[PDB]
Amino acid sequence: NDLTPHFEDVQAHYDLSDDFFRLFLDPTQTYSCAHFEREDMTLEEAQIAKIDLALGKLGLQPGMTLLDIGCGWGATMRRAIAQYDVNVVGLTLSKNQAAHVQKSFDEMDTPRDRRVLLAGWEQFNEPVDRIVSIGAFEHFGHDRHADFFARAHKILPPDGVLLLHTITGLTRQQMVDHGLPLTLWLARFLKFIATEIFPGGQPPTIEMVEEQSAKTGFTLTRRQSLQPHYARTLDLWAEALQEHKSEAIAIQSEEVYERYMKYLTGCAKLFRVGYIDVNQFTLAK
Ligand SMILES: Nc1ncnc2c1ncn2[C@@H]1O[C@H](CSCC[C@H](N)C(=O)O)[C@@H](O)[C@H]1O
Ligand SMILES: CCCCCCCCCCCCCCCC[N+](C)(C)C
Repeated sequence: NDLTPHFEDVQAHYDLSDDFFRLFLDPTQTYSCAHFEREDMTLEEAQIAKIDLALGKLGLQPGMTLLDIGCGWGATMRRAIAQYDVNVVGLTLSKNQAAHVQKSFDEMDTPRDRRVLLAGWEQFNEPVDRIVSIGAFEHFGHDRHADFFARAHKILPPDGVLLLHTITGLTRQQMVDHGLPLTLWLARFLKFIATEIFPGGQPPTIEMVEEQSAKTGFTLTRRQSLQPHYARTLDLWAEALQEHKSEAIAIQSEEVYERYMKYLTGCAKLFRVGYIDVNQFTLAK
């Protein structure tokens, strides 16, 4: 009981319009920090790289069941099937993403089991072999971190692994350590994000993830930062949207166009300056 998913807040963003998101996301519609392993790698190649990077840390074996909490448009799961031959289960609070993932699953010609549920992790209690979550944690809310890890720990096998990929904000002290000032623009931009882009969005700090996951019984076998990659990922998304300005205005409006350009370019500065980080936490039971 209780802890019912924050559908409205999350949907206010991801259910805007698939057509709109298609204007700037790479073809796989991955919506999270990419990983440019080769300097001249395209956004799609870098997104696939980030996918494989996360998946390869799980120790996936044929026949296992992989749970993707906050699966987005399903590229990660579809890639997990082809590259690791595992069955997949995806959770998302986005109606458009659920419909899209389902459709894409139907069009796949694989024997592996695959389904997507319009539900939060808080509503999922099925046993699974491994868990991947990329860019979803930031939406969970600090007040639910503890319960999140408890559930992940509960549904994973005794030697299960959780790959938690999430944006992390520097503590106030870390910012001071890095000589990053608390400017009016920063506070203003953050309020903007929370008000017009990601309501309910509360990125954790690094220590929050470590401490909370440790309390549950997870061991952090590795934390890997992709900070420099997000600024670039963000620039590419911003540029694509800008290249589709007229299409964006047609599908939505100039207001929405400008809102997203403001959000995309603004965040690119956050990572570029270093106010925000993005990390992959390999958590083992
Ligand atoms: N409590 C919750 N339970 C399950 N999914 C959640 C959630 N809060 C947010 N999400 C999901 O997390 C995703 C954030 S967007 C990231 C999508 C995908 N993992 C990718 O990397 O491209 C959305 O699919 C959103 O619906
Ligand atoms: C690309 C998004 C960058 C957000 C940077 C930090 C801004 C302030 C905190 C907002 C928290 C919400 C994060 C939602 C992340 C959603 N996506 C995974 C799809 C990018």
